[PDB]
Amino acid sequence: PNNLDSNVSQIVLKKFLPGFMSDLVLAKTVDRQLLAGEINSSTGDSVSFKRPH
Amino acid sequence: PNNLDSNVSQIVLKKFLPGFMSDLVLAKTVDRQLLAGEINSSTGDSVSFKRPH
Repeated sequence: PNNLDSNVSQIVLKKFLPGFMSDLVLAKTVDRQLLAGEINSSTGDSVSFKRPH
Repeated sequence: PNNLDSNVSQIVLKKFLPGFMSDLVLAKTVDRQLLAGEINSSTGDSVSFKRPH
């Protein structure tokens, strides 16, 4: 009987399978444009808006 | 009593009756691109891919 398996090597191909993933729906729908760029270096770490009368 | 059976011959026409079939839907819809060509004579009897992190 032949024994060949030291002739060859155990190969890990360079490819990845797919992972799982998740949906981002809250981010898209909350308010975006109102707080954009408002907290910056002149502001310190918070800022405020006005409640109605 | 005429005896005519040597006058004619037993014919088998050249046509076949239709036979039963089956369909291949699993081979069509699993993956092929990935594993194609990857087991060859440098490989031995098996090959490995990479789980994502």
